[PDB]
Amino acid sequence: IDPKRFGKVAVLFGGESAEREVSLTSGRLVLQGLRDAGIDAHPFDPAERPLSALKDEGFVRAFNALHGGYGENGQIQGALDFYGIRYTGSGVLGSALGLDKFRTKLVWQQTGVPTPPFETVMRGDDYAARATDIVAKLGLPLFVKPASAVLKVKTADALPAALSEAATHDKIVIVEKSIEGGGEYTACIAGDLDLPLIKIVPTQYLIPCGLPAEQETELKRIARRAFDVLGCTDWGRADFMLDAAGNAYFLEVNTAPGMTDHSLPPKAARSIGIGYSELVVKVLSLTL
Amino acid sequence: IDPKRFGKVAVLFGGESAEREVSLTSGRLVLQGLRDAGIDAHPFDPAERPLSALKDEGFVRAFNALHGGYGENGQIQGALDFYGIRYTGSGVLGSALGLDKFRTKLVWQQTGVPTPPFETVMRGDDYAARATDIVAKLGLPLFVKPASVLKVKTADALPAALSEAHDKIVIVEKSIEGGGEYTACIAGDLDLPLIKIVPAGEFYDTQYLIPCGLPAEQETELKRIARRAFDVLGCTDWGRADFMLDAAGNAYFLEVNTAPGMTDHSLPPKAARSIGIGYSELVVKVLSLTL
Repeated sequence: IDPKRFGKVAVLFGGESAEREVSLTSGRLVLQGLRDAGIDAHPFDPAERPLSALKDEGFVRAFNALHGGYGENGQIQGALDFYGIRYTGSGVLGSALGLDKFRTKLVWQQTGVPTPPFETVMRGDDYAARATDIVAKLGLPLFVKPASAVLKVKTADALPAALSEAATHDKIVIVEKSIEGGGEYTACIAGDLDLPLIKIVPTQYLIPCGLPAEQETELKRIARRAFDVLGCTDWGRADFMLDAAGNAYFLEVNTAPGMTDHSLPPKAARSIGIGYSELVVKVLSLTL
Repeated sequence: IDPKRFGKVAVLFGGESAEREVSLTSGRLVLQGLRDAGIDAHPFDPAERPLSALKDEGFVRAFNALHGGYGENGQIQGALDFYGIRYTGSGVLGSALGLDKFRTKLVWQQTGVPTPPFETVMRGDDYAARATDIVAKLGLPLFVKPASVLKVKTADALPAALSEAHDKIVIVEKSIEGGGEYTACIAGDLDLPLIKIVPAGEFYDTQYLIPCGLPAEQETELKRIARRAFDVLGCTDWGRADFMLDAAGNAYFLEVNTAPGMTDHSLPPKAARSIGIGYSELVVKVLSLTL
């Protein structure tokens, strides 16, 4: 509680990625929220300030409010570790593995975390021949996702152009069975806060998620397992589908979620009476 | 080819790990080998120079001759990516996963790369009961190995072996008996031969033998599978994959190394020399993959 325990804090935000503008907003609010708590927090945009200034100006820890690019892929995590600066959320492995959808799914398959069945296609494959085999094996519809803009494919005839197009963006393309007839949900994770699931509606976000309490409790538990087996910690989201029968299938994790005053973790927290400042203090307190 | 194409090159070496002295040796030889090729290469010890100096003094790429610690685990790779400096070997995912035994083996199991069966101990649990059930499930001997090394030959000695420990997660791996231990060095498309690793007590200290002693057809197939074992973890371009054979010649991969030694007694220069590729050529080949 004593804000002095946090010492001098950098709020990392902005950056060089396509999500710079969202990160500017996140970081401004995180900054406000930490200062509201009396914490000695300062803005630090690594696209503008030398990263060596963190150590040189006596910064001891950072709230990472970057999104995309080096803020989320293990790169700035590795650099912060190298410089001795503590930081929020996941470390190098968890950040890098969380962004690799292919290897995230292999680890889930080996650890009992359910995930939709999928095939891979390599750049330079006979995409038409692969498409035929994959429809025979998985059925339709399918999502075609780069391994590290997702396309939904509803007919067999549309699949080869989708593979070819995805292969332009990644040497490896994931072709994943779509889970139909249920719903889409996300579990926000912030320490051991009991944040409610959020249902994602075909763009709109719904709390309560519409599920019975016992099912919600189990799904939050499995979602935390899905996150922790990839080496992620403390802060993020796990996205998943249910089918019509209520079986869960995990899609991906997010290790750098938004902190705009309407992004999902603040919404989930506000719904249980935890305000924005309290949420950011809680997340930062995990670095103590 | 044209040395000017590499621009200004840092050789990262030294560092702060327990293997600093081997890195010092490797880095001194790599530096000389790049210079002998006419490349504009300079020493850069990150334990002594600020990493900001790379970008500030106009370095465009680095040969990573660090071993262990931040040179191998993705930390310095992330920092270099952050600074826009190209570097040899694996990037952040491959480097961090190649040091994580638990997830390395899960990925190998899900992708058909053979690896010894294993159990995890959460410490955590009753080490006495886990030890009993692991011996039942796996057999003996076992290795107790960090998840993120002790060879145990009786069931009695395991609970204590577990007690000692990463921590929270312990790997208990079946030992592969009656064959040999081997390594496959990887350097771009060089067809580097396998090397047999022979413990000092079995050589009538540790000895490295080329040729590895296996028939050509088998060696060809093992080089291919070893490259796949390295590549499925996200590692690229430069490193080793280590494996055992049992008595019948079945292979089991044990681990990868993404920052291998470059002394005159290290494995990649020996594998390369045996196919007529000298040291200077090997370092230029590795660096060329950064173009």
